[PDB]
Amino acid sequence: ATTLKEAADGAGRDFGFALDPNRLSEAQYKAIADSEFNLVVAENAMKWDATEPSQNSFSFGAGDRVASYAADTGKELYGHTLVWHSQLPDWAKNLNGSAFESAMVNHVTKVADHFEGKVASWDVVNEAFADGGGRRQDSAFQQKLGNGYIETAFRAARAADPTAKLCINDYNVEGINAKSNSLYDLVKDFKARGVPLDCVGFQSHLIVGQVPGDFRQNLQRFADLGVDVRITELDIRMRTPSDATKLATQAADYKKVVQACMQVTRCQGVTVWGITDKYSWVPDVFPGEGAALVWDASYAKKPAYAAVMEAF
Repeated sequence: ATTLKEAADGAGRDFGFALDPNRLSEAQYKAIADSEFNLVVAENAMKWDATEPSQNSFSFGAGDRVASYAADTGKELYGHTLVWHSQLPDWAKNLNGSAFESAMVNHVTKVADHFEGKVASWDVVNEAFADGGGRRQDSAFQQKLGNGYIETAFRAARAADPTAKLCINDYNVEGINAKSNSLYDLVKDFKARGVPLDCVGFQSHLIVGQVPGDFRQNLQRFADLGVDVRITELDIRMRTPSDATKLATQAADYKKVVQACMQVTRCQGVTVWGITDKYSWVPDVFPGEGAALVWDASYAKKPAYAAVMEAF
């Protein structure tokens, strides 16, 4: 296979990337985007603030731009994301109880309905759990609606789009711990009670050299629940600058993550959170860290590239 797309295709898996529509006008970006991936997700175009900036006033331009790109290039489209505490416009954080619940179901209904038949899978609820187990406390959704909002969101979504795979996504749930254990409990319950839920995504925003040794095991127990699992926002950061050893260990980490997926028959594939290091979100959140992606700031393939390819 000359490309990761070919490597992923032959393995019958998705290998996607987080698209920023505004960069399709940069020749090298588009070239890599068209050649190496078979799945695409909007980095920001499909979030609450980008879609409903004012109550009941939807803006689908950027979202449609990403969906058009997927359709024109023949890539699978992954939807990100319906319900998420971050990037919630102020009007929403300003509604209470009932009023707030209607805004939520309505937002879930419109966005899902608008992309029906285009979006194959949706991150219906993103980051619901707290690190260390339990529910996220700083979530407006949790605070105003309590524990039942997750269920409301998924039922509203299945009803607006009867065939999209509905997933719950989170980070720091890659290995067995109190957070993934709480997630495990939720899936098991939903499944048993018949709540529509089809897949579980593991963000995998990892640190170089610190890839969970029980990643495969964790993935596997979730699949056993009769649900599909996917690696959703993969990037393995390091303290900048990088160097031979760091790149070499990062390459090794990328290989481990992809192999973990390849070993669980129900792992749909992996989506990396971007294409090039120059546009990576990492430096803006984790000051001092970076060099997390498969391509450097000069669109040069890093050792991780051949790693991913060997893993598939």
